[PDB]
Amino acid sequence: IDEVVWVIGDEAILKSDVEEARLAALYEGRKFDGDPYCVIPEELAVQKLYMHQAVLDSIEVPEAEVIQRVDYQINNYIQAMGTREKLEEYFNKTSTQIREAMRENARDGLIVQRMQQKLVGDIKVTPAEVRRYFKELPQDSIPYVPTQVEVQIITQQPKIPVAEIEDVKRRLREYTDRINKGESDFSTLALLYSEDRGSAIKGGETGFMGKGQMVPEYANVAFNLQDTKKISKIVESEYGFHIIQLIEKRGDRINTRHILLKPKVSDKELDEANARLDSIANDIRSDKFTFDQAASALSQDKDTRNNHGLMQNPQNQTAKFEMQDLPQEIAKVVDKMNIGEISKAFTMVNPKDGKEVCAIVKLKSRINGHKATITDDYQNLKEIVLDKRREEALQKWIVEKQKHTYVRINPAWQRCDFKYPGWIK
Repeated sequence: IDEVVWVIGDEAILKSDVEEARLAALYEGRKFDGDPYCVIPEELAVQKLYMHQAVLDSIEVPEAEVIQRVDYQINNYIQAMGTREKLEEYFNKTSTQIREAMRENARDGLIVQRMQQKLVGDIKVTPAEVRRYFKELPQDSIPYVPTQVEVQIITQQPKIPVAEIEDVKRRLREYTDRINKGESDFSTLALLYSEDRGSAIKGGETGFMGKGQMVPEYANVAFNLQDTKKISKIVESEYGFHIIQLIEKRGDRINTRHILLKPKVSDKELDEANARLDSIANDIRSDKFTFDQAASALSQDKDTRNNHGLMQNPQNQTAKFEMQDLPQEIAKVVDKMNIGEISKAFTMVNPKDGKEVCAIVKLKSRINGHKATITDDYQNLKEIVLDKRREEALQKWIVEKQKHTYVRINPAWQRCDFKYPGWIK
């Protein structure tokens, strides 16, 4: 089913790699520059160039060492909006997928390592021609430099009420009695009420998936069951509460329908937490104890708790924010906040776990609007010119090593008008 498209020296590029990268990019906002079959082989070949040179200069390139990536591999790729069959829609198995993703990102990491090593003119507190003569030939088309924001926060998890969990158990038991007395079908109740969106639509079914990958408690009680039409006991998992009815069993692989219900936070518990946070804020305002201290004693962020509740931007790895790299809830709250003001207690979806938490924020700094003025926005300018020149130099590097290293393209695949068309004699 695969065919070897290009070969760069000793190593090869497979169409499988092409499709894999194409589907992954089509997920991450792929704007087609033309025929993907003319650009992705090009892109993969170029990273092969960097990789080739990467080993070539020295073991200097840790080759990504594989484990280096594995941390992020499970940390970011496995954390999708869904997993299992949602991912496996494309071809290959999950274990093959984890391996393929590991290789692809390892390649990318060594590219980043190489590109950094390929340019030493990038220095700090260096004029770089005092900003190339302070933006020589200043064009009428100028940058924007949008609103930068620093925000501090202290959060609280609303404690899940016991009467809610028992309400969850009560609904599950009621479901057990309704199906057993034959008052309503189990499939209909799974569809209507199950919080497992994937299983529910298909009648609550999980498919013949087994292998142990089923969370340990669910597999534990699932295989012990023998009678068909058997309602399991309420069993708790990291997702929520489950009731189980076996369908069919192929050895260790087992099919089982289940209804999942997640214990939810009552609006009243949120209202209480918010009122407590609002009281904490009044105490902050009256200077009883600073927000910095309440952050290190009461915030439940744990990543920003001790660091004065200050939010850290993932994109730039700094504390600044651009009104778009911050959660919708906080940014909305900040839109109408001046500097040095602690917010009113609000309810935010915690971005990592997907659960509701109450919080209050205090806007630390706001560089409003603004345009590049060359007097304080000079770091930005410095960055702009450096990156532009580095890309110019790297393309120069790409052209040279393109003439010095081997290139072979499937003759079914040499029709595209490739960029950097140096791969032909």
